[PDB]
Amino acid sequence: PLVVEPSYPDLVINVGEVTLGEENRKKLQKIQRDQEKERVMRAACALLNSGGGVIRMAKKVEHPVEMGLDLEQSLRELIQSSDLQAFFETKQQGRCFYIFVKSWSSGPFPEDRSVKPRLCSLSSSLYRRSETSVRSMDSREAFCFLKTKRKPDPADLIFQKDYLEYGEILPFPESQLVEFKQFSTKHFQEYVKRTIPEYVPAFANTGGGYLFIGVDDKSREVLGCAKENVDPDSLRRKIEQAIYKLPCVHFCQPQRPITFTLKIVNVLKRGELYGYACMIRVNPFCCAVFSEAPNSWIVEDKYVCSLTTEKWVGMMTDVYSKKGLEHKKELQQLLFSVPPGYLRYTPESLWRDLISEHRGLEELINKQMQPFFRGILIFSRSWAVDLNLQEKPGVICDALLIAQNSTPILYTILREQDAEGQDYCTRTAFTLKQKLVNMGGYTGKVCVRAKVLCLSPVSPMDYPASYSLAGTQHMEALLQSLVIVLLGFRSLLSDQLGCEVLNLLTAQQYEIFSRSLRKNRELFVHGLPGSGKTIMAMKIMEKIRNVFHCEAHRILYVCENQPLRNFISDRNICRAETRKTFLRENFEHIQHIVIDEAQNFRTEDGDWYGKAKSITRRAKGGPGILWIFLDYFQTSHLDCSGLPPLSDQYPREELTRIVRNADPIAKYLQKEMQVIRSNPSFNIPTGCLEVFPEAEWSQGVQGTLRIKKYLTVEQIMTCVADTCRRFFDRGYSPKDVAVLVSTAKEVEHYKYELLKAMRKKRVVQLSDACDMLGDHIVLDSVRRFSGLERSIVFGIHPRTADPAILPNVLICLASRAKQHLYIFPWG
Amino acid sequence: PLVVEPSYPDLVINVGEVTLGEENRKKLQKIQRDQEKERVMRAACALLNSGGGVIRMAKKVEHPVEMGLDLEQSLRELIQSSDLQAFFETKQQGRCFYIFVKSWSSGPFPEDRSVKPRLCSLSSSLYRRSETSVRSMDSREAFCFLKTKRKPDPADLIFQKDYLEYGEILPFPESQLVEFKQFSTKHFQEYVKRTIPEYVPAFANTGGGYLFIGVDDKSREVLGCAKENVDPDSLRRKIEQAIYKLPCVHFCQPQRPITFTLKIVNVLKRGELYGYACMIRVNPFCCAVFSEAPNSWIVEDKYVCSLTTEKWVGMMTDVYSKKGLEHKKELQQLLFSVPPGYLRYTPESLWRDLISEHRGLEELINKQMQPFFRGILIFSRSWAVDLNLQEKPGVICDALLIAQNSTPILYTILREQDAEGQDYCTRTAFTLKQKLVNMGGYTGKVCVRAKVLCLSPVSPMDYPASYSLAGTQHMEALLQSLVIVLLGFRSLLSDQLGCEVLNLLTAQQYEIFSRSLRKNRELFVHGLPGSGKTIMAMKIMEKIRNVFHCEAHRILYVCENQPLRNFISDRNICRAETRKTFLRENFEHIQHIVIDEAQNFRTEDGDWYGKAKSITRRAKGGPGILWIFLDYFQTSHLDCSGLPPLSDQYPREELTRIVRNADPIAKYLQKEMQVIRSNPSFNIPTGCLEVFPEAEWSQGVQGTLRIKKYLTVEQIMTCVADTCRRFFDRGYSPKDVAVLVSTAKEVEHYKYELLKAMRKKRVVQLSDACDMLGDHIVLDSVRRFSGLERSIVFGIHPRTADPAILPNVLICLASRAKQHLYIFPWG
RNA sequence: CAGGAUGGCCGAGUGGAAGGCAAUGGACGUCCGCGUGGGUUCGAACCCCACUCCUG
Ligand SMILES: [Mg+2]
Ligand SMILES: [Mg+2]
Ligand SMILES: [Mg+2]
Ligand SMILES: [Mg+2]
Ligand SMILES: [Mn+2]
Ligand SMILES: [Mn+2]
Ligand SMILES: [Mn+2]
Ligand SMILES: [Zn+2]
Ligand SMILES: [Zn+2]
Repeated sequence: PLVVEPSYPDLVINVGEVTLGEENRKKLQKIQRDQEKERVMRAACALLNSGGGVIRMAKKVEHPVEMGLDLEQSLRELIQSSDLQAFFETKQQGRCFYIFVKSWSSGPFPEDRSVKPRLCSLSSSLYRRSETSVRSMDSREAFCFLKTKRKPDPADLIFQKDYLEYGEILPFPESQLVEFKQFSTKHFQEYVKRTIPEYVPAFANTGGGYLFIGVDDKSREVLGCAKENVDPDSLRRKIEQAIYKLPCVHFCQPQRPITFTLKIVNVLKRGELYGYACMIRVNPFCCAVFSEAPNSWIVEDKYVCSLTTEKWVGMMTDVYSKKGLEHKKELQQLLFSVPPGYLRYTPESLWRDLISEHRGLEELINKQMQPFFRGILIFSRSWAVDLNLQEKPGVICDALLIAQNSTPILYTILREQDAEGQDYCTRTAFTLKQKLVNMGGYTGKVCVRAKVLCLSPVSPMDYPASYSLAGTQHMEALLQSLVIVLLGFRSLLSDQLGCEVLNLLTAQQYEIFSRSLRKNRELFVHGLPGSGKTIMAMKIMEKIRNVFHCEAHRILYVCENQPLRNFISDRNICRAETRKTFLRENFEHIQHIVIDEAQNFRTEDGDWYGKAKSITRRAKGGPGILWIFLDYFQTSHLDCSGLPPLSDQYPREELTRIVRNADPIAKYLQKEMQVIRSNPSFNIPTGCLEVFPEAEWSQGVQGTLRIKKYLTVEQIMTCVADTCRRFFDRGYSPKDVAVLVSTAKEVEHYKYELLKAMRKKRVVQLSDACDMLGDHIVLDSVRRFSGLERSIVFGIHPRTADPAILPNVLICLASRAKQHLYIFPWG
Repeated sequence: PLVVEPSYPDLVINVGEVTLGEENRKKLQKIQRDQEKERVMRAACALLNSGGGVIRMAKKVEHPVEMGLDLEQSLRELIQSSDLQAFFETKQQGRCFYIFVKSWSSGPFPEDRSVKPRLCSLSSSLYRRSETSVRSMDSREAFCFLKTKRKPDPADLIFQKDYLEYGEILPFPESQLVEFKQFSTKHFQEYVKRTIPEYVPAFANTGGGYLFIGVDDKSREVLGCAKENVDPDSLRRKIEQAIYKLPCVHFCQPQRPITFTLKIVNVLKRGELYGYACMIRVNPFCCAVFSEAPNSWIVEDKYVCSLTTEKWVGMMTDVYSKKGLEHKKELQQLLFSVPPGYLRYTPESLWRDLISEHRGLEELINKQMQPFFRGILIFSRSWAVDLNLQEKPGVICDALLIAQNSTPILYTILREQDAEGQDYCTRTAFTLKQKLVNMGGYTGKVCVRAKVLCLSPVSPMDYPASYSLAGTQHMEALLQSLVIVLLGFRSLLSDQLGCEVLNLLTAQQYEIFSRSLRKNRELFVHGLPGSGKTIMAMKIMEKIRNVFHCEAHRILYVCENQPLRNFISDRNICRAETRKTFLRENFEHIQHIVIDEAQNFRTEDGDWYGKAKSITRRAKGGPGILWIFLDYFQTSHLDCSGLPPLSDQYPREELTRIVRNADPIAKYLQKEMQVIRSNPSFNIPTGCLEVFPEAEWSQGVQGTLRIKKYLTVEQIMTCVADTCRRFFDRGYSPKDVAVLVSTAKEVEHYKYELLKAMRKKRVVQLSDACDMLGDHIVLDSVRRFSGLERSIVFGIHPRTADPAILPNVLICLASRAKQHLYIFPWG
């Protein structure tokens, strides 16, 4: 049998001894020739349907030899084309002959989903009557036939006769609906039995027809078979069993079997029984009928296995990150931008960390990368863990090289020499290549070379020249498949890609939203948790600058919280102030005013609404912009905020799409918002919670949500320290983490309790939410973090004095976390 | 040669006598067998490429015979599929055998446009190297190859030598880049000429390569050709001529010839010159190389012609309305709705006119239409003129029947029996079928039977049963194709379809516009001429009723003109009133107000805007809708309208897409808006007229725009009467016509002068603009007609006492015409 | 899982149209033709593939 060589970074199938050369194969006997051909074609079909690979075969001669015309032709029928160079390339070295196979189709959603078939096959076993002949459907024909089937006469006069006369001329020829057969006196039953499988499916698949056995083909005379040599009852029984053995596949209800009418009719000669003639009328079958199981092969686990009929039909009719597939080009240009003229190392933080920890690693990698002048080298603590494989102790780092004039190379750097290091690297490279094809949807010729390196002081297969990354197009396509592969797993680069995906969704929704600047002056933007409200605000003020040509000091931003102002101020897109400062100072030169988290404002200090109206309505070029963003789900107090009554907040814009949180956190917010809807506070307007998110909107960005309870403060704090340590070891920056507590009066306690448990994890620097830019974990209260967001969030003991306010705290917390959220409730 | 028979409503090719039956064709000489096969395949390819048809061949025997396996296989190769039934159906009677051919590709923009080639071919004459062999590309392979070409070794060490030793075993086999050929023993130069086209194109098309002539294909020995047999220089000249004779096609510049290296090297035997060996190195060619002209055929006018190389490549690499194709389904359901269980006559106006003008026509049609229990019978004065053919005097009407269980039939009615009637009907039916396929994109099997009838006192081909319209699906598909066919011609049904296309475009724009209802209470809608402002107003009243659940009488519509008021009132979607009635009567019961044509309002009677604000913002269910539709290009007076300043008209919506006028009228409006902008009115703010129509927007609906200047008033009115008569004869109801004069005072003068001529055309009654729903022509002034539309508009002497309004009056006139506009300016 | 098919008839021919009952397939010395259609080869009745019918 055929099995995959286990020690390679690719699917390598060894088919054994094969006779190569046209003359040598001709000198063979037909049996040996066809058996070797079937072995090679099984290997080729399996590799085509399993992501490509290599076929290895030993050849009996030492000098170069051509493949052979029959092998050539079988490959041509396999790919349904004369372009062998596109899918098959051959090398030979001494006694070994290699065929390198490319994948037939790549990815879960190929561009050709409804155009080209899912599988290559040796045969589809689907037959249809093609005029006066029965023909087999190739892969394309069977694909179209199944696609059609899955969508939601004079012969009958003879058929009605009870008996036939010997020598009776039938008036019709063989045609699209009729077939004649005559068989020997000795082997009639066996011939009928071997006839059924080839004609009954052909009639069934194409519109039915009549099959007459006992009629001469040339003279159309009825002859039958002598009574002494046929038992009509046995013949009918065998015919029915024969028809019903046929594998039928359905796409409909009811799923009835193949329908037909069968008649064994006496043939009378001069008024006496000469013999019997068999007559079959086959109705049009509602679905596809196979004569036998399709001859298609696939590599699963480690064996070349044939696809069953149902599995074949399923593939032929029918995490995978759809947003990654959509944005692959933007994501690749953001993260894996291929440089001109120099080799890039990514991610830089992890690279610097590694070369600091391990002396001489810089020199090792630099001496190893001398050949490659242009490309990208992608580092990781362990690509095996990145790809959901097991971790191997002793691995310093793994690097993936994607450079010009070279194949992809996956390096494994070892602190000390090890024999199993090569096996680990080979497994990682095989997984990476199989994912780049099957999951990343790469359609070119790809191979990943596994090369182990050691810091302390079976040959690799040589692929054709076409497998080298010729230039920018190939490098960019491979990196765009790597993006899709990474977005299906959890890792540092996967999370960076998720962040950029969230940014792209925010950009799309802002492009939709920003068209309201020409259509409104007063606008009340009602956003939902994680709807990008603040990003939309900032981008709108940039747009106001661009459109009205007014300078930044002439645009005012007003918010409730000092951390949020401080964040907004550094952008330099405005003058940014707090509600109290706005009420106090003078802003008569301001033309445009933008107000954020208005639901958190208060009426005690003054009429901020009226002040904003007075300032804006005075603008020379007509009234200025006055946009008031707010979110009632994120209310933080039980008093009126000075906003106008609900009915008076017009015109409006609703930001209902969650674009700033990963899928787990988004679903968490959607679940929790029902809790607020079930019991809104008395001060909240009656009908302002009727806003609902877009029904089918999803982000397709992976994240982490975890709730741990019954734990003491020490246990919470050690768990936070451990998680931060793991993230930083993997390569996450500290500025991706923020610790949010219930109230400021607990912030000073938790800061000390956190330095206590984090001094054991080798980072002793924190800060409040007023110094976001610093590379350090932010510890602050949930409320003071309003309008801010961090990739990793640790929510500690949500708490408030009044249950009337308690419901909104959990949402106001979870909305701050982009990807990873850890909550520690009381228990 | 092959010629299309002229007396049929379809493409019929008579290929003469052909031997049919496998047993009969096996008795022929191969030469005759192949010639008959070539004739039939030429006919089939021409019909496939020309929209389908019938192949007529006389058969030499009386009894039914199968087509033959060689013919079947050639057809299978032709369509690249075993599904012959999809395209070819055969019927035979007596000594005649017919093959009915379906079109391969249909329509100007097929759905498979980039998936399948447009042409079927007998041979593409494109070859490529496949490892050791040269294969010809079929239609699909050549299509993909041309697409790829269009989108923007040790053998060298043998080629480097200047001589070879007889019997030398070359150290490499035949491969993708190497071919070995021996010299023929009889005609060496002719053999070389024969072989160069076989192998040079294959190398050139894919990667080039080496062709060794004089090398044993099996032993790889060098043999050459004896010096006494060939002249090396003559051989070189002939080879160069053969290579440069190869057809080539380019998708690039420079368009360079085939680049190759040719070496004639001495073959030495024991040191003495034995003969010559020929080596050609073929560099890869930038584009496609043919061995000869492609073997593709098409019907040109009435000759079955072959496509040239460049013409074939042009077809393979690549009025046709687009909106008709887009909306075919809805347009068909609107006009050509196929009813259940009865036969429908359309258009009913024309049907009634015909049966009133002609006695017994009702009996003729009804007695001819007895068999057809369901379908649609589409009437016209002359389908020939509808299809841009020449009219025939004596034709009463033409009816196109599309019924269940029947092929399409085109009926031609004559008053008196005529010999040319059958020819006229046949030509019309042939044109209609060719249009349904090549222009309407029908992909099924279609035939239009031509039948001639008369009031006063060549057999048709019997098509297969698959050409009958089996039910709703086929009837709908054919009628949807007829919609696209009609939309490309000027006719009554074409104009009706254009009207419905404009309605669908306006529905799309309203779907975009209507979501603003949830987001605004006060809104100013600034529409451009022909932007559908009034239609938006009506539909938004409907949506206000729907979404606020208030009774229709609670919604108020206020306009400036009594005709518009009435045209809105009769629809019961709201209460409609004038400004002069609004400012006086009691409207406290009103909740919501929609104001239209606000730019024409006046302040002399009161503060209409203040009253509207007061009524709306006091409403019992909170502040109600107050939307003010206005259009400054359509200003009718130079005074203040009472609208709030431009700076205060917010929130603001703009309707910039012209969706109410055909393409010529729209272009006229767009051009006149430039004059308006050049000289704006003084009573209008500076900024409003800076709203510009969508630059890239087009309607895709045909119409008439004609300016008839220097006419006198009597000539103007005679022309108007004549044009009205032509329209009414063609089938337009009079209520599609509006006659607009400069001002209301000249209404009576122009009306008297109108009747003075119109009473000669057998229509007497006219209608006022206050009775738009009448079945009579509307004569009124441009100002009084604002807000109303009709298909045909006659503009008489557009002028104003103060020329400052002259720019506005032309647009106020043109915007009223949906499809046909006739302007009669002053001398 | 295999095998046959040759000229009017019987039949010899497996890579440079016998014979037997003056010719004795055909198109225009070239080419087609040995069941039909293709392929390889300088060269096919002869080698390879598909198909037709029948036979083990
Ligand atoms: Mg014989
Ligand atoms: Mg023999
Ligand atoms: Mg033959
Ligand atoms: Mg020959
Ligand atoms: Mn048959
Ligand atoms: Mn048969
Ligand atoms: Mn060769
Ligand atoms: Zn079924
Ligand atoms: Zn070119």
